Amino acid sequence: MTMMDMNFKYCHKIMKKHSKSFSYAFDLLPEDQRKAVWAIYAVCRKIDDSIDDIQFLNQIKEDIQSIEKYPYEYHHFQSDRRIMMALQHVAQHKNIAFQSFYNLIDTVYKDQHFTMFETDAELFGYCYGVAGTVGEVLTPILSDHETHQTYDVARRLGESLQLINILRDVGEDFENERIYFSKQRLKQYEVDIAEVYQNGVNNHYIDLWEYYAAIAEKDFRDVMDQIKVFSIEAQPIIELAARIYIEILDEVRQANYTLHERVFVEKRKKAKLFHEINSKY
Ligand SMILES: CC(C)=CCC/C(C)=C\CNCCN[C@H]1[C@@H]2C[C@H]3C[C@@H](C2)C[C@@H]1C3
Ligand SMILES: [Mg+2]
Repeated sequence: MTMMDMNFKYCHKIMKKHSKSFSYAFDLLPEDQRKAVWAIYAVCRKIDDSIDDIQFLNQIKEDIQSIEKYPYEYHHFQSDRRIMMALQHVAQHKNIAFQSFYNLIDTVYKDQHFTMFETDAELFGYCYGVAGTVGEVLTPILSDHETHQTYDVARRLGESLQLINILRDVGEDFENERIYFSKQRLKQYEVDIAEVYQNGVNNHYIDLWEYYAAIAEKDFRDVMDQIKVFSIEAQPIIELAARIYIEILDEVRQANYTLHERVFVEKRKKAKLFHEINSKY
């Protein structure tokens, strides 16, 4: 094991720790591609966590800026050195959309003084900053020749996964004093998340939840229809990652939309999905 390997293996640990699903899918990529993904994932995970004040965040940001400006110089990274070395090594061979990390970093900064979304258009803006940006950074890894269509599809996939994540985590987020459903849509469907956390699901809530789930499902179908924008090796894997995340919607439904635990797709169910897709390819 060279030193860079240990850097990547650390990246890998972070990704697996955070997301059993994406790990399960993206570890199936060829070596070169999966290691790039681990590294991009780890950076983004670290940015997601950096607050816990903004000092570590500013350090990650400066690290990323050094890499962009001086891809081939040795840096003394201020933040997490194993992660940034791996990102640097990625950027020496692929085209990183640096503005997409900055967009993510700005969104994390802002989430500091979070106030509920007035409308869905703000909510979908947040899904872009926290996740669409991530799909954009991955685009060169996952496709042979990047065009605007490839970015578009990857950005939609990211935003959709983010919205599914929001749908899974309503109760956990409410505990951490966050609600991501828009005020407009909460008022329209007659829902009060505090009330629902207290007394359980009713029909208004289910209707509201299902309004957003149908958006997530439509976007997912639109992505699957355009899956050819990606490299042949990544196609089945992106289809796996998406199907696994999507299934989360059916898990929520089966737990009657509970606000009191995180539902999950069993590892054994992941393997079933892989089989179904492996055999279409
Ligand atoms: C797999 C494609 C195309 C995009 C990624 C999908 C996606 C960013 C999130 C969905 N699951 C929650 C992850 N939210 C993201 C933010 C917080 C963690 C660190 C960064 C920023 C990456 C993700 C985890
Ligand atoms: Mg966040």
